[PDB]
Amino acid sequence: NNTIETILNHRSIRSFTDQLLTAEEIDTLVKSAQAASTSSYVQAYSIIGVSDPEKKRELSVLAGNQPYVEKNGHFFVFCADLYRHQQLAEEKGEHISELLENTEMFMVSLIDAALAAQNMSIAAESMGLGICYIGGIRNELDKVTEVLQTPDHVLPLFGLAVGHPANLSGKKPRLPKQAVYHENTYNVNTDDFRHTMNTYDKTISDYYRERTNGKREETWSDQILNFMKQKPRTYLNDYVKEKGFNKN
Amino acid sequence: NNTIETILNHRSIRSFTDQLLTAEEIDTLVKSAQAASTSSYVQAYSIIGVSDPEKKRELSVLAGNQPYVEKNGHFFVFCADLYRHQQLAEEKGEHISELLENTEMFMVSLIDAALAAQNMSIAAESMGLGICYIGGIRNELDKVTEVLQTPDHVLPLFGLAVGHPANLSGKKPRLPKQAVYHENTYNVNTDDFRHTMNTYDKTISDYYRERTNGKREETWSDQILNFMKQKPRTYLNDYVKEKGFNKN
Ligand SMILES: Cc1cc2nc3c(=O)[nH]c(=O)nc-3n(C[C@H](O)[C@H](O)[C@H](O)COP(=O)(O)O)c2cc1C
Ligand SMILES: Cc1cc2nc3c(=O)[nH]c(=O)nc-3n(C[C@H](O)[C@H](O)[C@H](O)COP(=O)(O)O)c2cc1C
Ligand SMILES: [Cl-]
Ligand SMILES: [Cl-]
Repeated sequence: NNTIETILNHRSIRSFTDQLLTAEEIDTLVKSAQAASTSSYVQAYSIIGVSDPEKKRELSVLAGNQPYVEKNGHFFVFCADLYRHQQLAEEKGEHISELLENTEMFMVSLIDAALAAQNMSIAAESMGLGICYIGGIRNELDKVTEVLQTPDHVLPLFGLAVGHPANLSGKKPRLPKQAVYHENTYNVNTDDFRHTMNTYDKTISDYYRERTNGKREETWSDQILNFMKQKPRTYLNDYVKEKGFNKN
Repeated sequence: NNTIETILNHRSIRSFTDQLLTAEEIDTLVKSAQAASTSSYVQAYSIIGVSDPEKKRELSVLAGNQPYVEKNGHFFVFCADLYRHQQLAEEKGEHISELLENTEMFMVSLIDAALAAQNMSIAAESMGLGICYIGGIRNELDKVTEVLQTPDHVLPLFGLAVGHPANLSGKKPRLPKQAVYHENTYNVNTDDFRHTMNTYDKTISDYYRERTNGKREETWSDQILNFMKQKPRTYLNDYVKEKGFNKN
């Protein structure tokens, strides 16, 4: 069907026209996001739509100079949100902050926000729009919270750049099915692991050779390890706790 | 748009027929899940397809006796996976074990797994199948990791029950748009908060009154307050660290 074709056709779009999203398109994207399943009906997230040129610019800089954060149809910031729940309880004369600060609630809010974001992404892609997630905002969350004026119990997780593509780019191959999908138990067989990872590394190296006309030939395992041990964002261990999450 | 109609039509399905998913349907669902965006191309997740009757039964018990975990077309378990990355590093003489233990990588893997799960959910719903996320497996993760034989740096997050619906249930109203969506900065205005929460509380109380015919009239505030005061899964603060996540 058309939905599965749209899902499988996905690629990140990093080049957009200057055509802004309409209020109707933004409305549809937000409603689509909200329609996602939510743990215990908590809906533990918020979406900040950034259209202010100065704020889009600041976020682009904080994200590591990503121009598709400024130049797009709209920039959405997905947040883990337990502030709604804190304030909801204060209205009833209750002061429940300690209950919102454990690892369980941090997992709940991150998963809720991510399911909503992926619904927005599929909805945007079905309309012929392009998307790109922006985790780069996590380089400087203290400054991002100042740009967005987010209160305590609110954690920006990533942005989502949405717009009319100026360049369609191309699809990136995913891990072989047998690396990701396991039947009944997790497959720890070393021979199986080496065979799948060798095959994938060759697929990726060939992909870069083809895409760059021989200019790049890196494997997936070399690429992922190179970037993992770079800007590790260790400050988040304490910073998330400062915002009221994942404590103890 | 058909995709958007499917997204907006979502409701959790908790009653399935005994018709199992075909190998082709499972293949399509897995490929759909893999097609989601992934932070730095890391694909930090694994999907365990549980078809073994004894394992589906154990997981339904561990999830708090949820029969739709056992009786469905297939039961998928979504895991945060940094074991793939640890093993790739080991086979190259690199050491990233400490970085895979930080908050940043825990967020990366939780988000990657959730985006994949929501792609699978939309793909399943577009085929006329029903889905239900199962976070209940987090009640006893030590026993869940034994059922699934997951190694270190692998964390089961939630299950996803997929199948042919035996009962279509009904939609649950979501928060008003103004409660979740903010323009440029987070809206902390108390009057705005009270007005939106009062409106939602009435929508929800009216919803339950119609759904149960006057026998249930709780507001969304009542329901969140009672959820918050529940038996907390506090053990996860230490348990996730035991699996090599969020050690910090
Ligand atoms: C991560 C996650 C975990 C969930 N875990 C469970 C569960 O264990 N049992 C269950 O019956 N529903 C579960 N749900 C379903 C939610 O209860 C449901 O999405 C919420 O009540 C909104 O209802 P709706 O999906 O029908 O719109 C979960 C949803 C999410 C997103
Ligand atoms: C949570 C998240 C954060 C991301 N952050 C960024 C980012 O800051 N900049 C960027 O250019 N791409 C970003 N991406 C896009 C990934 O790089 C991209 O999804 C991966 O390379 C696979 O490529 P594809 O999306 O084109 O299939 C992110 C993706 C996710 C899921
Ligand atoms: Cl990132
Ligand atoms: Cl749950």
